[PDB]
Amino acid sequence: NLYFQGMKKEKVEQILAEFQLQEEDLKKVMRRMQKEMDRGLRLETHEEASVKMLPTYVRSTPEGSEVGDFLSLDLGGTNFRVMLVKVGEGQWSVKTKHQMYSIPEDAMTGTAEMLFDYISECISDFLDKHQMKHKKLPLGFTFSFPVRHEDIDKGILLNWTKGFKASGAEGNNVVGLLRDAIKRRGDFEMDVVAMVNDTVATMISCYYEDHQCEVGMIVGTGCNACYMEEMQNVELVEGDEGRMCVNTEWGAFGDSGELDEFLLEYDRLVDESSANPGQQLYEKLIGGKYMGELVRLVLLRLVDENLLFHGEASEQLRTRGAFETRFVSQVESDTGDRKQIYNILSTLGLRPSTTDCDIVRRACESVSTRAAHMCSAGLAGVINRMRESRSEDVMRITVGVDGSVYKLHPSFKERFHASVRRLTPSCEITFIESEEGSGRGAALVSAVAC
Ligand SMILES: Nc1ncnc2c1ncn2[C@@H]1O[C@H](COP(=O)(O)OP(=O)(O)NP(=O)(O)O)[C@@H](O)[C@H]1O
Ligand SMILES: Cn1ccnc1Sc1cc(C(=O)Nc2nccs2)c(N)cc1F
Ligand SMILES: OC[C@H]1O[C@H](O)[C@H](O)[C@@H](O)[C@@H]1O
Ligand SMILES: [K+]
Ligand SMILES: [Mg+2]
Repeated sequence: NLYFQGMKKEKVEQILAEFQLQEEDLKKVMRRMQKEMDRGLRLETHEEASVKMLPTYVRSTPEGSEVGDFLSLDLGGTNFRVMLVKVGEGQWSVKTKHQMYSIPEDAMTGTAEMLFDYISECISDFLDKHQMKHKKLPLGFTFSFPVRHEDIDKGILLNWTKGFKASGAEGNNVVGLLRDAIKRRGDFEMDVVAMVNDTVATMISCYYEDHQCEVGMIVGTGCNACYMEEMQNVELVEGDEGRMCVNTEWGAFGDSGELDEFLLEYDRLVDESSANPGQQLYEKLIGGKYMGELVRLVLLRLVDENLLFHGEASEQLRTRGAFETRFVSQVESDTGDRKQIYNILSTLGLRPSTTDCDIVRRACESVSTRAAHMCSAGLAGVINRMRESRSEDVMRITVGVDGSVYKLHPSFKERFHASVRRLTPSCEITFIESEEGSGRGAALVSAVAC
């Protein structure tokens, strides 16, 4: 009964229809986000604002930078990265040496001491591999978490995000935590000259092939953005001349109820089983840490309604984090014959039919399209805000982008761009993907700082 396959697919659609957002739902999200951005920039409203709009102390144009050898660090994912970059006049910057280290779970959710102990050890090993523990290299730290800066080289951790939990770190100076751990070893000795967010590093690295780049966006494990604000609008910092980079931390949009009309059963479940429940709600709609898991929960509801896999879920389907976000990419990469969907599901202990496979594709499409559209309301907000703070009628702007979801998902990018463009009339937006953008961005900022 091919009649009874399509009826299963008609009911799957009534459920999937819940992930739709109309163009006016997006304009509403966009307005409300723009409203939170305003509140985050104001001294009077900053403390209660869910979008924090944090000053980064990376000021518009700089004066002259030093040249030579820098060491970049990158902490934010489930891996920590070290790299040596050569900066030179032309401004230009090149990746010379690189090395990535997997983070022991016990350093993610143990103590700050443990975490930065592990970080320092990696730095010690790296410098050995390349006999470098003697030149006192200037160190740039890309640290992908909300920080309140007093300066380029001094700022405190506001709260962890993305499942990080190391105790004894929130409220403390992050650069100090790094410096202490280095000194605990006898390493040693780096001049830590700059700490930046990954959005910031990505914008800075894209700037040199395109001077129009004044926005940085990350859509990886988490989702965030930064942009060049007018110093007159940054009430938290002294001075009204020139421009400064602002770290939106827009992931926390919705933490005071701003997205409530849009949250689904699946989002509440994802929020409630997370390391930070009630927090980073906008990010949990978009980021790759949460995307596959959201798809998993849709498949469980489809299984419970007798619409999928004969109404039975494998032990693998019922385990946390088992539908990887990469599987969302790989399912939507399928070229029509269902073989990629088949092997993913088969490896998950399921016995899928042709129509099971197609339904799983529809679930992935529903979840990632929503992410793409929710994300576009954020960027459009930022860019509409920037058009309105400036004098020209048409704003010509470049956006620097990194993150595995934007980069590796076969169609996120195209859905995302088209939606941004419907929401940003009178803007001409160029999107560029960064090349080793964190490390190169950190060293470039460091060269000006020292
Ligand atoms: N092929 C893929 N397509 C989409 N997502 C993926 C893919 N591979 C891995 N991911 C997910 O993307 C996340 C890693 O993204 P990536 O951007 O490489 O790291 P990141 O930039 O450190 N993340 P963030 O903390 O947001 O900056 C993981 O949570 C994965 O589940
Ligand atoms: C993005 N954009 C657009 C024109 N101005 C900027 S910001 C920008 C800032 C810095 C920079 O390092 N600024 C610093 N301010 C204080 C210490 S370092 C840079 N090294 C390169 C840049 F492009
Ligand atoms: O890694 C991307 C983003 O992840 C989380 O949202 C962090 O809070 C933010 O600082 C970072 O930029
Ligand atoms: K100011
Ligand atoms: Mg990152």
